Amino acid sequence: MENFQKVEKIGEGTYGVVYKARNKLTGEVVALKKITAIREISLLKELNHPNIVKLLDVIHTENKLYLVFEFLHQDLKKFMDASALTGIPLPLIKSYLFQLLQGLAFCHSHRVLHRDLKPQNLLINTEGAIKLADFGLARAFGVPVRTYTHEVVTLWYRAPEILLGCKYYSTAVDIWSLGCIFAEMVTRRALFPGDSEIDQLFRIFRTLGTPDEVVWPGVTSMPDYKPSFPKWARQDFSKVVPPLDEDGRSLLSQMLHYDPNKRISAKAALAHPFFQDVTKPVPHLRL
Ligand SMILES: Fc1ccccc1-c1cn2ccnc2c(NCc2cccnc2)n1
Repeated sequence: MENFQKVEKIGEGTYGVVYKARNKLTGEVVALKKITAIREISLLKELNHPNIVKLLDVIHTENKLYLVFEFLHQDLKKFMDASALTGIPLPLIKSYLFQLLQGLAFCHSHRVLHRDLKPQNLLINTEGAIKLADFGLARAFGVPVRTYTHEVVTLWYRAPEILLGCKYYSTAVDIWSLGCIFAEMVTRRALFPGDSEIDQLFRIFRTLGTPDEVVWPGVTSMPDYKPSFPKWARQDFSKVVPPLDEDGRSLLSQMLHYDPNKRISAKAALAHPFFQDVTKPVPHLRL
């Protein structure tokens, strides 16, 4: 750590504080996150891709763990809050979604899941790029109910299989989270802002219909499934994400399929017609 000068506190992450810091040597500006785990994290150093925030180094000393990351200037949560009045233009939403799917496709091809995607871990730059932060940390350290600062870990983007107690969820969980984020960028409101596990599940059910054996073979056997769940009818996506076009609604619908085995993969999503006219606009960032 004596190699880094702290510039400012960025925030409190899931596992520890995150600081903007300067390498007293290279003068490089980085993000420093103050946190079997060592081996898992160490593997992440080679999982490099333009849409994945680079893990520069791991420092383990005095039994304390610091992760040194590539620094980006803003996160998607802040960008969305800042774009509230007018919304993020569709072409930028499309570019972001396309880039995030590329990041997922890459990680998923290596059998590495993120597991806790949310706007706070999607970082953006002035060039129009967006990158996934904290990839792989959930498997390395787990996902707590509350952060080290006691802040509640959001449930809003959690896939239904996780909520229903699946022990061995798949890469499909990240596709669900990203679909939730896609909807939120379009409508300027979180899709399923649950404030407890059952509220999160019931919010999903009220919009997508209570899952049954027809749409999700095996659902009724899942550990936390209860036959006493209320049976709500599915809503049309035209009501859920106006004014998204049919291509976007079609893709969203596939990213939010209940059955994880049938939910679209990141690779398949990249080929969806919605991306026919994708471009890479520059966001307006006031740093
Ligand atoms: F530059 C980075 C590299 C790796 C992780 C986060 C950042 C990073 C850099 N940032 C610069 C401005 N805002 C952020 C930001 N916000 C997300 C956030 C909020 C609270 C706690 N943790 C993250 N994260």
